[PDB]
Formats: sequence, structure tokens, C-alpha cells
Amino acid sequence: ANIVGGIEYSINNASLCSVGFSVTRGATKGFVTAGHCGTVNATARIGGAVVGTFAARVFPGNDRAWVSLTSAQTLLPRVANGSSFVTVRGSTEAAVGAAVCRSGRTTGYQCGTITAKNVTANYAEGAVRGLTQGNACMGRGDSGGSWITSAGQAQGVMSGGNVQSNGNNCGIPASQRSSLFERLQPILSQYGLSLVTG
Repeated sequence: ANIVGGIEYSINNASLCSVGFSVTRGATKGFVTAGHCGTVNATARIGGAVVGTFAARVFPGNDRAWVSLTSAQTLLPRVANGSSFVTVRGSTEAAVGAAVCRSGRTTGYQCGTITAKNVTANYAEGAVRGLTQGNACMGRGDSGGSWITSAGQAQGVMSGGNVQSNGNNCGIPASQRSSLFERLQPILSQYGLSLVTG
């Protein structure tokens, strides 16, 4: 499969999540995603085919993971924006107030701004600390997917947010949304990963 930020994958033939970003770990191909999407050794599929397995995760506390892919997968420095793409150019972290977008299999490509940092989410499984908040909308299944600026700076992976009864927070105003992502930089250093860029 072609590995593009925001696309769907399944975990053990069950849950769905979204790809974060293509990465390498030496010779090993991978993608980063959210930790709550899978347990170590869980099987990832795209397009009906096995693409790899969860190599490592931290969730709760943090919310991060990477999927170790077979060599047949095609890593790409891209995030889905409808039928087109945003090129991944680097991992410079944006400040509060910056515009940012996110990509995932439920709500597609959505944009807003970064409103706060170091936010705690109290999820069913426990607290997750250190999350960045934006007001782009999101929904169930967008977890794991890319957060990126239009200029191509990869920010993090979708963790959670204040979804409403319809499964998303797109039906409430931006001022009322809390959409939370796990910062990319600590994921990259904790697992020794390099971002695929273009």
C-alpha cells in the first residue's frame, strides 16, 4: 500500500484509525499513529491487506505508537487533503495562535488554529498529559491522523476531543471545540524515527 497521512487502516480486523506520518527507523519502514489505536504486535491492514504490526505504544499517560511496515510498503512524504496532498516538509512545532490542519478517515481534512498546549485529557482508560489543543473539528476514527500546517510542518497525531452525540465536534462552533493531538517530536525521539519529507 501507499502510506499517506490521514488514510484509514484497521487493527486486528476490528477498530479503524488514521495514519499519522511515514517514518523510517534505520532500514525499517513505519508510520506513527495514536497509542490508543493498538497494542504491541497488533496487525495493521490497508486496502484489505496486512501492511505491518504495532511495534511500540504508550497509552494512556501519553498517546503514541508506531507501526512497523513490511518492506513492500511505499512510504510517502504526504498527507491527504481531499483528492490532493500536503507535502511533509519538516517537524517544526508551531506556536499557540498558528493555523493548523488535520487529516483522518472520518471527517477528512479540517483546519483551525492552535489554542493551548500542555492539556490533560481524562479518557476512559486514564489521563493523557501534555496534549496540544486546536479548534479544527474531528470525529471518531480520525485518531492517529496527521496534524500539519499548510506549509508542511508536521505537528502531531490526533488523540481525542469533545465529540458530540453525532460522533464529531464539527456541528458546534470552533470556539466550543477541544481537539487534542499528541506532539510529534517526543514520538520521533522516543522511537528513534526520522520523518519522510519532500
